[PDB]
Amino acid sequence: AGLQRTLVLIKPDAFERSLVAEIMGRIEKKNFKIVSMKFWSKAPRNLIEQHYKEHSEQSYFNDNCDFMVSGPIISIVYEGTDAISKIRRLQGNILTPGTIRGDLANDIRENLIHASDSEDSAVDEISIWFPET
Amino acid sequence: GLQRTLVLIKPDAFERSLVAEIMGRIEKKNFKIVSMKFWSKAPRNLIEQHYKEHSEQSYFNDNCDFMVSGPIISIVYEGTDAISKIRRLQGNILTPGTIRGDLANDIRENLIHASDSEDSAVDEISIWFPET
Amino acid sequence: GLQRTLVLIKPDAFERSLVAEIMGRIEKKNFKIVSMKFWSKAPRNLIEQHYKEHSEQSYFNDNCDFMVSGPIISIVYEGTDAISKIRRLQGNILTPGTIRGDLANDIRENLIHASDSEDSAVDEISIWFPET
Amino acid sequence: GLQRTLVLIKPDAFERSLVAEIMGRIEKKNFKIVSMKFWSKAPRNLIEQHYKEHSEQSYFNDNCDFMVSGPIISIVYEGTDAISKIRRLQGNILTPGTIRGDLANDIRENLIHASDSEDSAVDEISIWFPET
Amino acid sequence: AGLQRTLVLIKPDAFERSLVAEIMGRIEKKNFKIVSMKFWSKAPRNLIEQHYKEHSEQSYFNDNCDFMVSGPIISIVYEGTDAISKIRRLQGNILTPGTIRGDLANDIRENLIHASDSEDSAVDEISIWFPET
Amino acid sequence: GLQRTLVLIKPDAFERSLVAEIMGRIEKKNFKIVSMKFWSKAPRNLIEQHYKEHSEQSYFNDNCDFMVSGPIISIVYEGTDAISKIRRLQGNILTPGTIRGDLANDIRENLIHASDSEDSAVDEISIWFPET
Ligand SMILES: O=c1ccn([C@H]2C[C@H](O)[C@@H](COP(=O)(O)OP(=O)(O)O)O2)c(=O)[nH]1
Ligand SMILES: O=c1ccn([C@H]2C[C@H](O)[C@@H](COP(=O)(O)OP(=O)(O)O)O2)c(=O)[nH]1
Ligand SMILES: O=c1ccn([C@H]2C[C@H](O)[C@@H](COP(=O)(O)OP(=O)(O)O)O2)c(=O)[nH]1
Ligand SMILES: O=c1ccn([C@H]2C[C@H](O)[C@@H](COP(=O)(O)OP(=O)(O)O)O2)c(=O)[nH]1
Ligand SMILES: O=c1ccn([C@H]2C[C@H](O)[C@@H](COP(=O)(O)OP(=O)(O)O)O2)c(=O)[nH]1
Ligand SMILES: O=c1ccn([C@H]2C[C@H](O)[C@@H](COP(=O)(O)OP(=O)(O)O)O2)c(=O)[nH]1
Ligand SMILES: [Mg+2]
Ligand SMILES: [Mg+2]
Ligand SMILES: [Mg+2]
Ligand SMILES: [Mg+2]
Ligand SMILES: [Mg+2]
Ligand SMILES: [Mg+2]
Repeated sequence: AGLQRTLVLIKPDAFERSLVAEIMGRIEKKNFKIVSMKFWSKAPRNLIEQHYKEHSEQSYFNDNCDFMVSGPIISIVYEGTDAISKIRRLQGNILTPGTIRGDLANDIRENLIHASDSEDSAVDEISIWFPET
Repeated sequence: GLQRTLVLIKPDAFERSLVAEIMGRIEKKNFKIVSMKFWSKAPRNLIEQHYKEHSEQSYFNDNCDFMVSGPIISIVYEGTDAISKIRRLQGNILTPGTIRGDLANDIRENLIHASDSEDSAVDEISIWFPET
Repeated sequence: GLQRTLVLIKPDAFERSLVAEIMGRIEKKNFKIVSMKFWSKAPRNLIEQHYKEHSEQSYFNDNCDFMVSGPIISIVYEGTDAISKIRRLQGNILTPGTIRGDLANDIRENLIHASDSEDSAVDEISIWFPET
Repeated sequence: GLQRTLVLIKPDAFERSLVAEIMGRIEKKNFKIVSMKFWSKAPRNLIEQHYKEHSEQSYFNDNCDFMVSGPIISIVYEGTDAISKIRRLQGNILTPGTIRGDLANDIRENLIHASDSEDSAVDEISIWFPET
Repeated sequence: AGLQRTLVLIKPDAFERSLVAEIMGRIEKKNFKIVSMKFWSKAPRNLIEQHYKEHSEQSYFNDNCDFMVSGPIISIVYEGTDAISKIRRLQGNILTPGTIRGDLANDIRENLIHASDSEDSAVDEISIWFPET
Repeated sequence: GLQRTLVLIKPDAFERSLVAEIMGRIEKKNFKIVSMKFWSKAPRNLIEQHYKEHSEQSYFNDNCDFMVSGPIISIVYEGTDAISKIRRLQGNILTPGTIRGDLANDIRENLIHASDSEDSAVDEISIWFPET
């Protein structure tokens, strides 16, 4: 059908601020289903760097990796109609109220959640976190 | 400008237990219930009249089938700028913050209907609440 | 044991915009709506029949007055052990966790009524939904 | 980096019991309370100062009367980009997802005030918390 | 009528955990109204010790005062029918789900909220926090 | 002081979309996740081990079939007095305020499992997370 899969990361600030269920709940409410899920008490920097490889040239690259390994993260593969972009809109940004980041986050770095932004990004990110493909 | 508008709560809302969730969003925006009917299964005729403008579209029959595949609630809501405001509340499955934006992800199963103009509002209210 | 029970949503619920809140608590416990009527103002007779057992109590008339001071919704709910479970959901204004426990604080204005026995449930359903 | 901004919770929030709902939205966005005062009734000259840029408008007097019709809370919030972020949270009655977009439907009774610039922020904070 | 007033403290853990609105919301929802309210970025130990004077002989007395001045608190005077005990039940305890402490707290000391437990306690506590009687 | 306890989120939670709702209640009580696994379908021998004390009961096989009818999540939670506090959170279908009391109404489809003793806790954690 229009069925898709996408990769979401719940970031360490979410655990810090006790917002894990709140975030997963918003995705659950829009009728997306968990296909795979993995809890990392601390992610290997290796995985983080791969995941953010497209960002390796940026000023914020290392500070961001630092944060991403500063506490637990959950990686989830979601599935549903048009999953990649719909879950991207749910994530939104810190400027737009009504989205996850819009309602709950206020920082350029500590922003609670990652979602794949394209078909190619999803395929690649899912592979990084669930290599057992 | 105080108006009235017609809302339908669709069978997917009952299936997924989103009924009160949906009504609550409209209630919290301060719109009031003027009349309301619960249909365990809506008469197919009523659904056909309701969606008449669409009779030529390819989705007409499938949509009718779905609209009759479970209960629905028909509600007349009152309030300032009600037709326009409740339409925004309804929203669409793309933009978060709305009923459809937060809770739906289908082109057919989208939880709620709301009139979109003064004319369709008058018409739909007469279809579901002829007692006027 | 699958049962049906009668619920009234009282005028204070409309006044304080707690309608969907109340219905949502029953919906989330997995009870289903079997029938439902919205009354902009309930006929005083219906209210008198409904509260007959209380006709001799000092609060009878004041209570009737309140019950007619705004809209109410009459609902028939279905589900396993529905009469007993929805009574617990209704609760009382003392113990938190229930509808009254969380949302009410009056001996008269207490948001919701729920049948309390198999007999009163049958009776009340006939008062509000005679079509049987 | 850090900014501070002035928020007013308006009397319609108390009347409609939405005070915690509004404060909660700003809290969930990680803004912190620096100062706060509850006014069972705000002195009229504070209200008039606060809206002084509006002194020539037709709605001026009526809005002041409304603002003095019940309790208000004045809060200084602190956080990154506080002024603009809280402005967007307030939003407007046409924009679902925001405070006014979800809970308000009036030109005047719109639940919340938030400063809209650095200068207005600085000035408004000194009106409500002149002890600084 | 049956009208009463009672004193509530929102404790420093509430600000720490971002649960201030959540707590005040539960009281607001049961139809109690704020009569006076005061924000303390940090309360004078003097006030805390008075407030907990009946506890001056206990092992936990000083550790508790320590915590009560470890961050902001809000003191509120609420009003409504039977306010003292109804708001006491709302507060509940860490063992009873459905109450504030029952749903949200898990510690003998860091327990989010105080509510007066009698007519005499209320009168005295209100006097401590809003001396302007 | 600290304890750890085993929680199972049952297939009815996935079917009814209450997974976040349940995890949220335990999160709001300040319990932390130590370990967690999602099982699209749990191997039947894990389920049977997990319920082994129940092997002679009449409901044994049927309950196992239910537990394998959809996804489940196994979580190790850590916090002060975790075992007993999470047990009370789970509660039962007769007790409003708890997970089962608010959201469940069945003898078997009751949303959540939580360990009920130190020994059962230790044993159940080793069934679902034997890597320790
Ligand atoms: O100035 C920045 C920009 C981004 N990031 C982090 C947060 C962000 O989530 C991630 C990827 O950056 P992006 O693609 O700009 O944001 P998004 O995650 O919204 O795609 O890098 C920073 O730490 N600082
Ligand atoms: O391709 C489609 C388009 C629409 N519909 C249904 C869903 C929609 O709610 C109804 C009316 O369609 P619309 O007027 O395009 O949508 P709306 O209800 O958003 O005005 O028809 C379909 O089943 N398939
Ligand atoms: O002193 C009273 C007692 C009761 N009632 C009203 C509220 C109540 O909902 C209704 C029926 O009374 P009940 O059977 O004692 O309460 P419940 O509805 O909890 O069974 O009468 C009063 O107005 N005053
Ligand atoms: O026609 C109007 C316009 C505004 N106001 C009130 C409500 C508003 O909150 C306040 C200030 O007006 P504004 O700056 O236009 O609105 P905002 O508060 O969104 O900046 O004056 C009215 O009563 N009538
Ligand atoms: O062992 C204890 C007991 C109490 N307290 C603190 C928390 C409590 O809120 C306050 C007053 O004690 P209480 O009267 O036993 O509890 P409550 O506040 O529930 O009345 O003292 C502790 O720090 N440790
Ligand atoms: O008659 C029964 C009793 C129990 N069970 C299932 C549901 C229950 O969660 C599990 C274990 O039973 P229990 O220990 O009595 O319930 P709990 O999980 O509350 O300890 O077995 C049934 O299917 N039928
Ligand atoms: Mg990106
Ligand atoms: Mg249309
Ligand atoms: Mg009775
Ligand atoms: Mg302005
Ligand atoms: Mg005490
Ligand atoms: Mg057991």
